[PDB]
Amino acid sequence: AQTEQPPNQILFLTNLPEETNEMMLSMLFNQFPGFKEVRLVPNRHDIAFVEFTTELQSNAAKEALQGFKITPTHAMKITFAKK
Repeated sequence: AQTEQPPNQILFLTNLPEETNEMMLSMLFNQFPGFKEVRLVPNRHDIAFVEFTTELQSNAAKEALQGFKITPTHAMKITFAKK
């Protein structure tokens, strides 16, 4: 199961579209000035990871995009990943 934590510069994401692509999440999260990268799971697509310069900026992106419909039936869940 996914878990929340104190802020971290890496996020773990769930309930994504069955057709999610790295470029979609990059375009969504690159709106924030601390985004760096994404890592999809190309055998499921419904989960992914995202990476940032600092924990406060991934936190800002998390609060900004938790619940965001990537498509009408796929509200993005977001959690902090762990290192």
